[PDB]
Amino acid sequence: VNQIVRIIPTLKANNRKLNETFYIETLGMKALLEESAFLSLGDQTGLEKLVLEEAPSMRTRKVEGRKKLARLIVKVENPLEIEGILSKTDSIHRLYKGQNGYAFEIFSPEDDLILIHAEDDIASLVEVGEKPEFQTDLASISLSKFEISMELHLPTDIESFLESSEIGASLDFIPAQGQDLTVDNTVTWDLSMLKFLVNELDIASLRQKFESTEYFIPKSEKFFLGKDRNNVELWFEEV
Repeated sequence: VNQIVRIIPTLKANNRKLNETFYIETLGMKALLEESAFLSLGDQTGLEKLVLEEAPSMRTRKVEGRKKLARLIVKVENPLEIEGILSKTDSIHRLYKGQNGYAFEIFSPEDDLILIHAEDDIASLVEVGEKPEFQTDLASISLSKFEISMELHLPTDIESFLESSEIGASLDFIPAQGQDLTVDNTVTWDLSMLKFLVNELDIASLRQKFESTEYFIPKSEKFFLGKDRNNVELWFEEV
């Protein structure tokens, strides 16, 4: 009961079209759902893997220092799809290569650092200095299959409600200092929610877990919304 099937991060986005151009046009993700509050992103499986959420500059500001999101990691299945992407973009931050193929880093419009790679262990990545030219026999940049994981910056004086037992390999905590690492999630453009899709939802265990804190159960009982000690929202529902 409450076994984690998938974790979906929500990143706050300032300019929608900017962020769309980046994740869809540049990176090769698919728009699944186009609501007005948010863009549901995924791949050709049709499954949601990343959510962007719009926050106006009226209400919102840029992180100073380390972000709660240290890095978003996009593990691509076909490595020739990464080379397809690079054949089309002028603006990568850094190029790597490992066992299975090339990999790169690039900053998003909200300065989130994204690693796109194809490795069974991203620790095999070696930085290539001189950029090559990339060819492609592929007819579409679209990423067919990818898996999101992430590195999260966590201060040393707080503990996440998230257990290593639960959060597996999808989530890596890096010790970190910075003013905005525990800021209320309305304050900055950053990681604002993690959604956990689970085998069966148990509201009782979750109530117990977050007893020391604010939580929310809708009248439908279809999910449980808790809040982590760094003020990232933690949403649980069935898959």
